[PDB]
Amino acid sequence: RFPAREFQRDLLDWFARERRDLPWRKDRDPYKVWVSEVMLQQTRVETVIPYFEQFIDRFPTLEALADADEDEVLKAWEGLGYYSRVRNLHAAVKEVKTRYGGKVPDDPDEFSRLKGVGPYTVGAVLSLAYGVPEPAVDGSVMRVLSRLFLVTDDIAKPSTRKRFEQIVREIMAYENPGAFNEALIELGALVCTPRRPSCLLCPVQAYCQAFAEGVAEELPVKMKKTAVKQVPLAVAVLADDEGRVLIRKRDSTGLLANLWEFPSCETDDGKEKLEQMVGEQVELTEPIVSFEHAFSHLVWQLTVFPGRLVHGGPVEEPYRLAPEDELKAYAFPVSHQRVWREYKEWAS
DNA sequence: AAGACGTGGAC
DNA sequence: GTCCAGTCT
Ligand code: SF4
Ligand code: NA
Repeated sequence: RFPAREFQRDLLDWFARERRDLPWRKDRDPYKVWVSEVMLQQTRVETVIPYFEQFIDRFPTLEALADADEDEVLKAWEGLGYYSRVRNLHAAVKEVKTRYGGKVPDDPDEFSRLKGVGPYTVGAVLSLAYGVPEPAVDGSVMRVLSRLFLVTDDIAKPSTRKRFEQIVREIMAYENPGAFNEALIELGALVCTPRRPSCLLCPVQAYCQAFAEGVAEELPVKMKKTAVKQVPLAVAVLADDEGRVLIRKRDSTGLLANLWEFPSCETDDGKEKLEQMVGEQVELTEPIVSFEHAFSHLVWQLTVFPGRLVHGGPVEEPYRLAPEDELKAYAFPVSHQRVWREYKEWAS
């Protein structure tokens, strides 16, 4: 019982007028669409634009990305967040090069088989680049649809998303699915804002149940996030006579996977506990700073300890000896990028 | 299902 | 402080 064409025409017409000239919107190349869509996951547009430009300059084609070293891609993603995204993407393009020859699959099931690609990305990439009419329901669309159709379901349950996707199937403009999908996302970004929605400027105010009932400001429905754990972290900054610095690569599974870091222990006696780990030859000074750094699911409480490094053997993996002049090359998390900043300030 | 998984911007 | 900008497991 939806005036689908009336809603479609107003939304699609409004999108052509208000469409932002974003970098990934210069064309409909799947690789560039695929890169932008992954980057945009849980990340604001304004944050992504520069990463996308540097990334695409370093990796202009799917084959360039697949052919690149794992550490080269991680550096390009340095500071963007959720780094498993890029590791999954780097693997996914490698599969596309070998399995599909470098042509991004146009089949939803085939593309959804690739790593890091879920329901939104299949809809987004395939609807825009190839025209496949698969729904592209992100958090923004779920808010838009929860207001257009007054849905109280918790948008957290995967099932609630499934309903919205089925809604998109029926209201979609199968005529131009790609333009229909990105119109919802652009509407969610520009008009149906998370707070203080501008429903008077909305091209689809008439077709919106929530605005009629006056409760758009009270949607979407979502459970309050669980409180995060607090994790004390002791961090060692170690220098030898020649100014080289001890850094180590984190394991490829779990938190900040394959990122380089200054050696640390989750000391829940920091200086002693740091000094025990290293033995498996150096001594530490008193702390110089303590600062916090937030994750989605926990908070690090860091404390930086300067120290001197005496070489009694080869610096074996995962550790590596890095001159100060070479640290700029490795990819560090923002947390340990701040460890270094505070360390050099203290040196001054 | 719900926790793991980064970082930054706007309230 | 809160909320927001998906996929794997
Ligand atoms: S009328 Fe208001 S609630 Fe409805 S889609 Fe537009 S901005 Fe969102
Ligand atoms: Na997948």
